[PDB]
Amino acid sequence: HSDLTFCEIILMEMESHDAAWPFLEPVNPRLVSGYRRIIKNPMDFSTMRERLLRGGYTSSEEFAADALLVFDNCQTFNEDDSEVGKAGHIMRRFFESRWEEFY
Ligand SMILES: Cc1ncccc1N[C@H]1CCCS(=O)(=O)C1
Repeated sequence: HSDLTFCEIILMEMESHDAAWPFLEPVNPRLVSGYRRIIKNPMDFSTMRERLLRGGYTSSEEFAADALLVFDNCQTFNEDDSEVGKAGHIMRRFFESRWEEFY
């Protein structure tokens, strides 16, 4: 429980982060050409929010996996110096930092 309440703390802080705008909603393949083909397991903050609310996270490491999946998909699809890419690095570094503020 104390495990998964810090996940809420992290997810809340990630949802309201300045650089969270690319990862708030699922990627729209109708708008992002090639995303369907390149990324096989899309993930975003709202999907993590849906699952966490509904309790679908057995442990905190299942929560961290979905978080790292957001940024792996980001680095896979976006160049590091792209706008989404630059935001993904800010978000990936923020997550890992806050995550070790706990573990
Ligand atoms: C997270 C991400 N990964 C790859 C490409 C783009 C994005 N950003 C989103 C910006 C809002 C709408 S969107 O659906 O175009 C996609």
